[PDB]
Amino acid sequence: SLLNVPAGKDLPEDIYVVIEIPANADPIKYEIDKESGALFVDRFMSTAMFYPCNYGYINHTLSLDGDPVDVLVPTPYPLQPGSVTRCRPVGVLKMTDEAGEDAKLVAVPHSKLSKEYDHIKDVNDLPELLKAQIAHFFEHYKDLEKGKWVKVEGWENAEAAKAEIVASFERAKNK
Amino acid sequence: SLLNVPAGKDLPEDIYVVIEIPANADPIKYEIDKESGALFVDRFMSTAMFYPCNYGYINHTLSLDGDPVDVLVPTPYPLQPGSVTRCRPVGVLKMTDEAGEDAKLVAVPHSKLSKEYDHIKDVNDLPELLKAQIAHFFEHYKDLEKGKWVKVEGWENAEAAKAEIVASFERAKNK
Amino acid sequence: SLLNVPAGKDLPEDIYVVIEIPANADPIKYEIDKESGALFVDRFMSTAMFYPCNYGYINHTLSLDGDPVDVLVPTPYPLQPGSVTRCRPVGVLKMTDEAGEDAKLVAVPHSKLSKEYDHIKDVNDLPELLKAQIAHFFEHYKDLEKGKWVKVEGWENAEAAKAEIVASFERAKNK
Amino acid sequence: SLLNVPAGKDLPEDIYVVIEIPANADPIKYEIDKESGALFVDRFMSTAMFYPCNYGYINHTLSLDGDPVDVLVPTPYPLQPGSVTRCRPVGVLKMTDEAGEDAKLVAVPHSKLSKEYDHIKDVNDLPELLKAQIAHFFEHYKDLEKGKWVKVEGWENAEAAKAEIVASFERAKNK
Amino acid sequence: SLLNVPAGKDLPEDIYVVIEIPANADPIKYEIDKESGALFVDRFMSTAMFYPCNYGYINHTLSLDGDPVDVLVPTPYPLQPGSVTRCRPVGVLKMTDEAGEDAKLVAVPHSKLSKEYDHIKDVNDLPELLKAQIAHFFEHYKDLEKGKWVKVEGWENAEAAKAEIVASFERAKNK
Amino acid sequence: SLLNVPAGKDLPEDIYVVIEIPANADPIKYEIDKESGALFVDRFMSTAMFYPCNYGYINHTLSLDGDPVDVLVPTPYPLQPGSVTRCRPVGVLKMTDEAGEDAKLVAVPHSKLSKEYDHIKDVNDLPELLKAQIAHFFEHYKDLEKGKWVKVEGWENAEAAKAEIVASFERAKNK
Ligand SMILES: [Cl-]
Ligand SMILES: [Cl-]
Ligand SMILES: [Cl-]
Ligand SMILES: [Cl-]
Ligand SMILES: [Cl-]
Ligand SMILES: [Cl-]
Ligand SMILES: [Cl-]
Ligand SMILES: [Cl-]
Ligand SMILES: [Cl-]
Ligand SMILES: [Cl-]
Ligand SMILES: [Cl-]
Ligand SMILES: [Cl-]
Ligand SMILES: [Cl-]
Ligand SMILES: [Cl-]
Ligand SMILES: [Cl-]
Ligand SMILES: [Cl-]
Ligand SMILES: [Cl-]
Ligand SMILES: [Cl-]
Ligand SMILES: [Mn+2]
Ligand SMILES: [Mn+2]
Ligand SMILES: [Mn+2]
Ligand SMILES: [Mn+2]
Ligand SMILES: [Mn+2]
Ligand SMILES: [Mn+2]
Ligand SMILES: [Mn+2]
Ligand SMILES: [Mn+2]
Ligand SMILES: [Mn+2]
Ligand SMILES: [Mn+2]
Ligand SMILES: [Mn+2]
Ligand SMILES: [Mn+2]
Ligand SMILES: [Mn+2]
Ligand SMILES: [Mn+2]
Ligand SMILES: [Mn+2]
Ligand SMILES: [Mn+2]
Ligand SMILES: [Mn+2]
Ligand SMILES: [Mn+2]
Ligand SMILES: [Mn+2]
Ligand SMILES: [Mn+2]
Ligand SMILES: [Mn+2]
Ligand SMILES: [Mn+2]
Ligand SMILES: [Mn+2]
Ligand SMILES: [Mn+2]
Ligand code: NA
Ligand code: NA
Ligand code: NA
Ligand code: NA
Ligand code: NA
Ligand code: NA
Repeated sequence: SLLNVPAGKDLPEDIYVVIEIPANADPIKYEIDKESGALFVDRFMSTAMFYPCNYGYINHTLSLDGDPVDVLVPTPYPLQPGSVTRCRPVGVLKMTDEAGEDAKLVAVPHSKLSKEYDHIKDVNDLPELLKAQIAHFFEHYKDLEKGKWVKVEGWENAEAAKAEIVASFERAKNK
Repeated sequence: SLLNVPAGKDLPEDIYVVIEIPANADPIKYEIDKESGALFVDRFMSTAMFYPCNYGYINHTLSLDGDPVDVLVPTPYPLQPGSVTRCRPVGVLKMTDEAGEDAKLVAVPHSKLSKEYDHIKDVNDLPELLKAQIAHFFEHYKDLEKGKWVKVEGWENAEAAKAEIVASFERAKNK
Repeated sequence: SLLNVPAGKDLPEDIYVVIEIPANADPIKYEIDKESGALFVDRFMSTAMFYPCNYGYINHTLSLDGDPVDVLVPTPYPLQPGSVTRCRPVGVLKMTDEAGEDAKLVAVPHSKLSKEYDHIKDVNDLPELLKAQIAHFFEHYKDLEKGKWVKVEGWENAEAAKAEIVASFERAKNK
Repeated sequence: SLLNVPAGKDLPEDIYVVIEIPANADPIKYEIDKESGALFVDRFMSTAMFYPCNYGYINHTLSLDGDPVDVLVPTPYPLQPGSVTRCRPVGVLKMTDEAGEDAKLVAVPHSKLSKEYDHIKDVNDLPELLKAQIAHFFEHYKDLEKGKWVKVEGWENAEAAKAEIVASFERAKNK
Repeated sequence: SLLNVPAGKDLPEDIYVVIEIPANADPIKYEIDKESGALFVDRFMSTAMFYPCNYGYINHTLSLDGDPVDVLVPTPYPLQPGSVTRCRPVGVLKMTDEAGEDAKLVAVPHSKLSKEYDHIKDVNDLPELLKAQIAHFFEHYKDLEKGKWVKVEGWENAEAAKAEIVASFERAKNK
Repeated sequence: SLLNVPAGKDLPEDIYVVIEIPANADPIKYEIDKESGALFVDRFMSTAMFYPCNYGYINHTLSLDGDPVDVLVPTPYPLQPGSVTRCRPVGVLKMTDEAGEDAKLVAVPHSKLSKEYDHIKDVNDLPELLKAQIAHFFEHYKDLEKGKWVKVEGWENAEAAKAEIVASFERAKNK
């Protein structure tokens, strides 16, 4: 089941990301059900916005928001909901939402899957446009959902991303 | 597995629907395999028709046709095969097919997923065009499949839909 | 050529809308070139947003922004860029952008194309969600384009939409 | 303009077909406007059906229904509305609709475009399933449009198709 | 789980194929993880090529390359990754890749799913174009992947395909 | 008509490209008809390959192959066939095909359309993967078309691209 996928081959530099939402998709927010391992519809988003990258999480981790830590994965073609991709973290958008601290990691496909992103070493190697679009998305996608909100602190480097991943792994390991 | 999804949070008004076929999709009829929980191809449909809504079933239920009761879910964007959506029943198209009584429930996304369908309270709130298109689809989609057929009795209200769901739940609970 | 399409059969209640951008499309802003009648790329939009309806204009009209008046057309399936649809106005979102007063009409498919929208008589018949999504789109889609901006005054009724169309027709007829 | 495309290189065996509707598309019926050469929306179809092949017409021809003769073109990938494909006729579905005699030609891509259909010499070389699906589509697609209807006479061979094309060409040449 | 799907109802003539990659899809190579049963991204392909048919494997089998035997399934519409289709083998493209002998079976949808391919009895009934396209794909898709390669021996008949399936089944049954 | 689009605002650094084939599209080769300005199907490609970028030409130019000079335009979303995009040349793949010298320019969206490609100044700024994929595509896409072929000389810089554009413009201006 997706429930049994490892957090990673070599945490925090070598991770697996379970994809819930494809890049450039309709505005349906899917979540994996920790009960059944099935993809559930969480929300039909009300704003005319789309996730700028594939979106998902690292299994066996937990954010302050109560769910596994979230990850954005850019790829040359959108991924399948429910699929898993081997990734390498390069940056993180620190932010909080109405359910807890809720960082958004950016992890690129592992060089074993492609050489395309090998040149993305750290957060400043990400295109400025993409980072701007990501931040803008989290700032506004819940603009029409009463009671939900976001506050974006800011972009941090790979070292912070990795620390995030270790902290998230531990918090699941005992909580 | 999809095999373990509940029939619902609060049967019959608060249900979960396992989706097998997306709205406005190619004419491939998928079914979930009660054995493995996998999506199997049941038929390549021969008519140039498409399911007018997302189509699937309520788990842990059974129709006279031998499979879980069937549900049509309108949504603003097509759902993923294999996904589960929380829904509220609003009407039912009574019909029989060559394998048994085979009602088609209509259930809308739960208000917790969206406010869009909250105004659809009962069967007369559904667009006339949509109901006509649904009935017309079940009447004709098997027109080129020898030995398969449909007889559409007619549209009934939410109260009947709900009764349908309770009867289907029981029939599975002991059969 | 698209250059020769009429403003309408019976202005302002019976209009033709030239579509430039389909509903639920990638974020490419196309414009028709008054020179050649060809569809030109105007902008690759930088925000992760999509036009909530098909978007285009009424030919032989002119807004204060210097181009034909703009129209949003909801339809059950996205339209082809470059196509023309017969429509009936039902409301208008008054707004200004950096290039002039820049109202966004909402016009539904003419009953001769479908009976689906015949029940949408005036602006309050439009779904609240859709109106909210439209306004939210115009407010934020240029958020990452320096020097471009929007100020949304508000939604007005069909009578205002129609007046808008007459004023736009005249301004082209002599300017 | 599309208005200026020839009927064909070598009528009736070597024709050009202007495509209005792609294969396996949403149920939007586009027509080219003889006025402007633009693609206009004619109808939002009400049944959950799709054209089984690309659909369009031969320019400079006229059917009894008042418009150019209609053609179905199977291809390995759907064509663009507005595009033109060189084709060879292989059969025809004789039928009448509420506006006049309204034969539906079947023409395959010319061998100069592909060798794929060279083996389709005449109507019996077309897959039985495809012919059945076509006939079934014309019989039922207008089932929910009051006042519109179809009566399918039957499938005839290439020789008849060709005769159809010659008669249609003449009727335009003087009417 | 997909892990539990049978090799087939009646090996080798009546098989089940687990689909990993749809026909005419983006160039993402998915593989099912024998650990978790999840679809993993194996590679982002570097060449501008696509699998000419749906692609997957027969469960409970093993090729010399170390994974279940591979199968190409033509269908009228692309299948869902993760789905299972009942198929009948009709031919096989013998080939070796850098990881072992790596035959590519061609199996058509079972007549119980459709009558469309019933006329494809053996390898010579497959379209020449399709066979050429398949061979050409395996010959070149790894052209930009250093260290990976293919050598195509050639097309063989259904009898060979079936033998392949039996040998693959045995090799898994004890290895 | 597309026939009337200019070669460019400021040749050779500021050009317009008429798009014939979208990025990541089905393998249908469209060409614009210099007669009618319509998009014609030139070929159904036989290999399982796709153009790695949007593909088209510069109007009012002519290559030795007898048609306007060809251009590849990378963009974040595929363009519409028939559309025109303002571009800036950055490199060129010199190559010959069976109809004459047949260079393939690479031009990126003009900074007025987006800031995304402003950092692509010259050919070495293009991703190595993309250049490899382009060359590989032209080398192999005609592999199954008897009598057609390609010989790729190699990648040259923006200065060469520009020279190419000037030479192509002149050759049309008097031939
Ligand atoms: Cl783990
Ligand atoms: Cl969030
Ligand atoms: Cl930012
Ligand atoms: Cl239950
Ligand atoms: Cl049924
Ligand atoms: Cl009805
Ligand atoms: Cl007018
Ligand atoms: Cl605007
Ligand atoms: Cl509003
Ligand atoms: Cl002619
Ligand atoms: Cl008709
Ligand atoms: Cl028939
Ligand atoms: Cl087995
Ligand atoms: Cl392989
Ligand atoms: Cl071959
Ligand atoms: Cl010029
Ligand atoms: Cl070429
Ligand atoms: Cl190269
Ligand atoms: Mn959540
Ligand atoms: Mn999450
Ligand atoms: Mn959150
Ligand atoms: Mn979260
Ligand atoms: Mn069934
Ligand atoms: Mn069912
Ligand atoms: Mn049934
Ligand atoms: Mn049933
Ligand atoms: Mn503008
Ligand atoms: Mn406009
Ligand atoms: Mn504006
Ligand atoms: Mn405007
Ligand atoms: Mn008509
Ligand atoms: Mn017609
Ligand atoms: Mn007709
Ligand atoms: Mn007709
Ligand atoms: Mn492998
Ligand atoms: Mn395999
Ligand atoms: Mn292999
Ligand atoms: Mn293999
Ligand atoms: Mn050419
Ligand atoms: Mn060209
Ligand atoms: Mn060429
Ligand atoms: Mn050329
Ligand atoms: Na909110
Ligand atoms: Na039947
Ligand atoms: Na701005
Ligand atoms: Na009718
Ligand atoms: Na290689
Ligand atoms: Na060749």
